[PDB]
Amino acid sequence: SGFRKMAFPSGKVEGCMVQVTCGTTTLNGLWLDDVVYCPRHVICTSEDMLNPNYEDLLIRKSNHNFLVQAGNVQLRVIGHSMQNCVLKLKVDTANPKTPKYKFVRIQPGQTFSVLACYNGSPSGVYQCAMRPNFTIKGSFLNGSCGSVGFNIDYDCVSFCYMHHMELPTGVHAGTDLEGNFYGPFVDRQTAQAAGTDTTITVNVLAWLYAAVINGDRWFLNRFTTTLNDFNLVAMKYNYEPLTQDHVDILGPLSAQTGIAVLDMCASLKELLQNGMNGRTILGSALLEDEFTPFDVVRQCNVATLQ
Amino acid sequence: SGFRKMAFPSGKVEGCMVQVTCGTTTLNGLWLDDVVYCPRHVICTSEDMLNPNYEDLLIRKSNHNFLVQAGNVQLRVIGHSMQNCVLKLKVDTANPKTPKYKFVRIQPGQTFSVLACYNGSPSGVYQCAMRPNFTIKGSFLNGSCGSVGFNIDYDCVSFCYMHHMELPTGVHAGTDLEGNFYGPFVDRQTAQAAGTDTTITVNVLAWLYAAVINGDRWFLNRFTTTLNDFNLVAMKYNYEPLTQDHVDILGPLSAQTGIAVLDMCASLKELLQNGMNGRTILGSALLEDEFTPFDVVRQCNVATLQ
Ligand code: NA
Repeated sequence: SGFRKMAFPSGKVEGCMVQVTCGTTTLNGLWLDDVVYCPRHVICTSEDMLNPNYEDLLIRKSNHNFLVQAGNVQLRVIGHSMQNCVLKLKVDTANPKTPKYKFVRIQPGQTFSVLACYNGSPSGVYQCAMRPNFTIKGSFLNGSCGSVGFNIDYDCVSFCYMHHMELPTGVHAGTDLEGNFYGPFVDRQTAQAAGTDTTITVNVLAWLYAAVINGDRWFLNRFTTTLNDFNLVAMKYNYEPLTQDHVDILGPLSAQTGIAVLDMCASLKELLQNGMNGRTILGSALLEDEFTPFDVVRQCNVATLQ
Repeated sequence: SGFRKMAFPSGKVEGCMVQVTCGTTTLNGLWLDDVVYCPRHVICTSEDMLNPNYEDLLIRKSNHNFLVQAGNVQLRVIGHSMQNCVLKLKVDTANPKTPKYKFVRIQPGQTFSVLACYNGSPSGVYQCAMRPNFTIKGSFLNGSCGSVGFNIDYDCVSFCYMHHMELPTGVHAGTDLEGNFYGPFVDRQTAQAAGTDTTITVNVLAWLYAAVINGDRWFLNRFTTTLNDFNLVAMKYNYEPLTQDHVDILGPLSAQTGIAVLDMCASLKELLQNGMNGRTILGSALLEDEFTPFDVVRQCNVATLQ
């Protein structure tokens, strides 16, 4: 029993974290086989960051300008190139601790584990969801750039996020490992215009099912609604529309509890309209939206048949 | 910026987790040097669990009754002994991945990372706090026994918790790595109600300081309180007493913000008497008590002088 925000065990990723220094800037990089991946703004001076000509800045650099440290050992850089906002440093040594891995681009609403690093050294691990406005609500200090987000899918590490920036509102922005930003953001010091954030409805419903599986049932009502009526109410509360695909992926949880998805929607509608009665659900006084249906299935052992 | 429940990176502990099987019971063990530590109730049948005499149960066991698997590799058991509620299995091979480590017994209010494991395989990682009633509000399923809690001090893993049991209320209980339970609990199927859980006041104050450092200030007021008048209020709401030692450990945060501890206590007194009136603090609608003063110092970069 119990329900907690849980991250993947981070060991396979820890063995890939290195420190990258260029000039006086130090941040983290990801060493997979004979390539280190890191944010390209490691090459910028303060002046460059106001209006960076990255293509010209990278040409001006030489391999000897990149200091790559893997624990106590310096790795020799023997080539460099750029893919969108990620710098790729070729090193003369392949990482023997490279895990089976893939680079994936996640969708809003999806969750992943963040390995926060400083000075090439892993510091903490926490679960995050990609917000509908493509930001993440993380905890990061200076030196965290290059920290990565990932999921473990069977025997493979699926890297989905590289940290690049904190917006002035205190939320975070980054790229996939092909160097493309999530959201309309750029790696420079300039106005960055995040969309209004919204609540991830399918995840809230998943978490209400987790509550029921754990015996927290007070908020259930016997009513059921239509998908269209639910969406009319929920969008007044800045919730994302619920789609038939969302209904379908909640199916394992509706099966386990015997509570139809549109019956749970009517329970959520009443919570939004009338509030949480001064009560908690799974230890929270607010509706939680950073747990996906699969996060709930895995933590509650829902997928067994007996 | 940001404030998140964060666990330590788990890799140093992942390298120590093994599977231990006795009869048809399988659970997890912790392999350090040439010893594997696990809950002693791995030797019990269903009948035994109702009323075990562990010394007598262990006399009839031989080294060959213990199957220890590290990956797809069996470890030869060459001795077995019991220390309080932990079984120690001597194996013929020292774990080459043993980190620097120590065994510590933590206090209520203290936080630690849990590496939840199944079949000797790490599954997820999360932060939790020891409750004043010596229970932990964890997330554990059948097969999690043997999972461990820990803190890291740069290079040293301080092991503080081994998981043994879920009470019928859904909370968890376990031992330190010397086998002594936290709290009045026993490794037997028998009634064992936990004491009343109370709120960890010093941690709530630390979290209010985290909020101020992150820009949430709406709850600060011009009221003042003595320590005793604060405790007279807090105890009415099942908060632990705040002592002068707690006031001192909040020193770094009262220094960073310029807000005296007793002035923050006056803010807490008003929140307790009146609620938050439709507001949130650091994204929560309740007063959070599972972050220690040092958790706040570390995420909020408080321990620098410039
Ligand atoms: Na309903």
